[PDB]
Amino acid sequence: LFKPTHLPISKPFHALLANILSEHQAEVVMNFRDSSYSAEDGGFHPVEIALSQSSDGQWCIEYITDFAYVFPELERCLDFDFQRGDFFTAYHGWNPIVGNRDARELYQLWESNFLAYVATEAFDDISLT
Repeated sequence: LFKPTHLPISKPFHALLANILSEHQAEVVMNFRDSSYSAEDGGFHPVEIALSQSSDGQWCIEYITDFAYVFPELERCLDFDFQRGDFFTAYHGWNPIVGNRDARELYQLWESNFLAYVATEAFDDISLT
């Protein structure tokens, strides 16, 4: 139903995505928010994920962005941009994803964390647009 990218996106992550699509279905942007998250209380970083519906029928993950407070505003914190083939961190800057090992480990850790947060209902506000 989703395929494919150069990062090891998990079956559980596809299942989360798949679930939220059809839950709403009965080009798309998902937002995950912890309404309590503040600049010096902490909480869980908001996450945005973008998907578009392919020509052949199956969905494509466009990008994944995790935002955090950095006078504080929300800045991209981690970004995995599949459309463009780049990832971002405030430390790493922009680097290509393909055969890149920092990208892989960073993504696996990010995704394991995010899936834990979701499964324990860390986000009181999940919207689809």
